[PDB]
Amino acid sequence: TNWKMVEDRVKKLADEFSTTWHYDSEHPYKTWNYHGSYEVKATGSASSMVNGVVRVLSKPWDTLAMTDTTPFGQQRVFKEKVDTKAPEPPKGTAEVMRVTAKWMWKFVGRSKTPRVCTKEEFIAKVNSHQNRWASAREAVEDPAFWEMVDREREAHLQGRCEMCTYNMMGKREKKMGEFGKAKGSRAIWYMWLGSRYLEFEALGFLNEDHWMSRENTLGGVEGLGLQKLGYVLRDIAKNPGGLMYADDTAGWDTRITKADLENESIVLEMMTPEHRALAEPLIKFAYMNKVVKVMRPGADGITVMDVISREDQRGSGQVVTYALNTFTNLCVQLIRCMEGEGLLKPEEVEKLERGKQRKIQDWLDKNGTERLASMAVSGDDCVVKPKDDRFATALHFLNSMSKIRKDIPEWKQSTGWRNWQDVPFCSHHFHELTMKDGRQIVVPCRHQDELIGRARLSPGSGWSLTETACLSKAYGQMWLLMYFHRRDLRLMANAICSAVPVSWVPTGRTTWSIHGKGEWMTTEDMLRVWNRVWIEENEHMEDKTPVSSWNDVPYLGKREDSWCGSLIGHRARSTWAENIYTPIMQIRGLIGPERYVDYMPTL
Ligand SMILES: [Zn+2]
Ligand SMILES: [Zn+2]
Repeated sequence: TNWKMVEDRVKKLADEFSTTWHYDSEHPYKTWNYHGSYEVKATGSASSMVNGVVRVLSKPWDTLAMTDTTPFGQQRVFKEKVDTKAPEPPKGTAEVMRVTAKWMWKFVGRSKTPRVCTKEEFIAKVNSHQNRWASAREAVEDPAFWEMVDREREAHLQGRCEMCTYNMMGKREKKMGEFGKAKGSRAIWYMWLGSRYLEFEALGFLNEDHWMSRENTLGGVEGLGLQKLGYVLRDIAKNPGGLMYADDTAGWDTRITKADLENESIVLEMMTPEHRALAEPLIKFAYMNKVVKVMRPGADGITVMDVISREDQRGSGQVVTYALNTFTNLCVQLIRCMEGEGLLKPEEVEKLERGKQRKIQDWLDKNGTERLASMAVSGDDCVVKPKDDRFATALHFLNSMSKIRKDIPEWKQSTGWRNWQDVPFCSHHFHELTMKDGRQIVVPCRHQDELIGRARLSPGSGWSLTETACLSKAYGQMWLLMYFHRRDLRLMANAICSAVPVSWVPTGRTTWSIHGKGEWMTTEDMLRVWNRVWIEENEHMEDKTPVSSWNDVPYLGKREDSWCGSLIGHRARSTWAENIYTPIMQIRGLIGPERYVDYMPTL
């Protein structure tokens, strides 16, 4: 019965594709109300090409379905993950969420004030990493494009919305898990570029002004690269409290309740009316009443496009998806801390006690800063060090908020970690190492099979040798900067760089995490970049003496490296390393004549 909100958007699609627009009574949508369907050509594929460069240089890992833009792929993820409704919080829980959100918004806005983002900033982003136009940069250079933005912006000021419709492109696996980089059914969403700017214009200040940064929220890690994250966990462990907990919420984006949207939407109260006049219509029309285009398999070998709507979820493609998820997750963990400390009873979920609203405010006013400082929240990933170990059994308000934990019974006690180095965070754990010179360094680490698996695969077909070589070099230089402590990766990274020409600039996408800042994507010597990253820019390195050679860069212990998937000690690797020059030359022959550098002697 939300037809009025989504009336204009559906009709525009229906009118534009009226020659094929129709109604399909056999649609499988359950939690989405279905409007109509029109025919489209099949877009995308399920072909994941193997990286020949990485393949020949990782022969022992030959023993070691990924990204489905196919219309069959889009429907499968929608049927299993997207098409669901998270239960709304009860009355008592909602007040707790509302009080926490108000306190957090006032806290995160203590020094920063909301502002409107200009098109010049948006033009800066598109130039720095389509139906009529064929390029994003070409569109922003067209005055006709900005007219479409203006007319749609005028509609928002008039209380209307016509073009802010989402596109369900398909699936992109969330994690690289068991092996081969295959885990997670994450849904990727695309939206029109004009709507992207209007969203950026109204809510871009959350990202551009770093509202979720650690110096602002005290619990967020926004803007911190993977190198900085390790020291954060060690610093949290220095604080008093109990064990460290890192619980994943299964389908977090699909479990964003309508109360969560409302609680995040009270930032408009901190904005100027002129700014609110632009942001208020957008949140109501784009987030709170979505219009989504999904391809569905059809009969006679034809593909069809559906138009549907809902009210609650998070689009996962919203420009402030990460920032809003960090805000709500920080609120969720703070609420669970209150239940663990006895402030919130399991019965107060249905109805809060008499004075337990100002008392919650009192607890946040006193313990909010201290509790947040012992948290590390990146989107839906979280690490919390609570006051005591009663936090493990404080599952009532957590499950009431539909933030059900992943791969665990609903009411089974959560288990914490005794050593901060074992705590998972952003698909990584962190090891503490002592260098040859005696200095200590905290490094990110994850199972080696996951790292090799993603490099071996390339998105789509039609890859040239030059393109797939630069992507391989990007993986190799990334390994040297982040995973230098892994013996197999360091040897394999040099092998790629020895096989790939020196002058070639690395390209491609080697990481999906927002914490991958791509310092490895330069042609500068990685040893020089390594000194800048881990010594010069390292706030936890008082002694700024630079490292003079790669041999001074430490490895993990053979016990800790073997535990995390290294193939040292196996006969297969011993042969692989001894004869590593043979695969290097084969790639050089295939590429052709060029200038190269041999990096094996540096090992
Ligand atoms: Zn709109
Ligand atoms: Zn490890």
